[PDB]
Amino acid sequence: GPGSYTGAGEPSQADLDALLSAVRDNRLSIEQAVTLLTPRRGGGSGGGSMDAKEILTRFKDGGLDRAAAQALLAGRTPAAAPRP
Repeated sequence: GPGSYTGAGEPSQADLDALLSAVRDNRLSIEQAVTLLTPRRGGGSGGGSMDAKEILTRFKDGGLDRAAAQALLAGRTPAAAPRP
């Protein structure tokens, strides 16, 4: 982890869901939600270079689900129950 203090771990839904409600309600900007994140370089599956700017732009337009927005900002794949 970072510095002499370490223990920073991985980003939580408790950090993301608080920020995403403010941009969903148009209190918070796309550019501000990228600068307050400290963006990851990539992760998950498919095209790995999925940037926070594109994630917030699609989430605010309604082209991305809240679960997918949280997953891609955290640097992982989203999940659902595999029903018949």
